[PDB]
Amino acid sequence: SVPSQKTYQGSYGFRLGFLHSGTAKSVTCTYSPALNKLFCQLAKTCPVQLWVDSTPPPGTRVRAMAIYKQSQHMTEVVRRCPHHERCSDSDGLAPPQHLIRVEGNLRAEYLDDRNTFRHSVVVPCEPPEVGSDCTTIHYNYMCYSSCMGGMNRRPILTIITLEDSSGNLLGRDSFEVRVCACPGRDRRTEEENLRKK
Ligand SMILES: C=CCOc1cc(C(=O)O)c(O)c(I)c1-n1cccc1
Ligand SMILES: [Zn+2]
Repeated sequence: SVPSQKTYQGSYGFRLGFLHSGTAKSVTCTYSPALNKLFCQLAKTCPVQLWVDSTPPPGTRVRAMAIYKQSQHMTEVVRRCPHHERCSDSDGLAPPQHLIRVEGNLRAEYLDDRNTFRHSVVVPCEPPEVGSDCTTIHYNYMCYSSCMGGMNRRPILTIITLEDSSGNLLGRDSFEVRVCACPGRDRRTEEENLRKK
């Protein structure tokens, strides 16, 4: 099977937001609205904002999962490559096979789905801090898009779902991801390729 990627704001008006980090050579994470695509370096902080129009109930959670973007690969589980799954870079909580980690949240839970074998990471919703209007989750991507025997240059999407306490769907959003050495240059190149076309 294949997880849905349909954008769904749901009853709470759920959607993502991204910072405006620019495309300088030194940037470590940068989001392209024109491409709906995040470009980031390996194992660097990726801030993803969560926005709602109304407060979801206590016990609501936010899950992240990666799938391959191309239809001919969508049934394959996205996982870390044979090198990175063995490199002993564990944070004590994420299984070494998982591509997506949450940084700095001891309540993150990592799921290996017993039926689909897909990986995901889920955290409890927490309201914005005083003086803020949204909540931010910090994700890390633990393989390059190019890693041989893993993503192997195939594009991926990240699907972010807002879920109730039983795991039922409340909202969904998504974005493409490229994990690469020079996200600023790659964002500029791909936005130029989208122009021209
Ligand atoms: C159960 C926890 C309440 O979750 C929120 C409350 C508010 C609020 O304004 O009351 C909000 O703005 C946000 I964004 C969240 N939220 C956190 C992650 C996804 C949504
Ligand atoms: Zn790798």
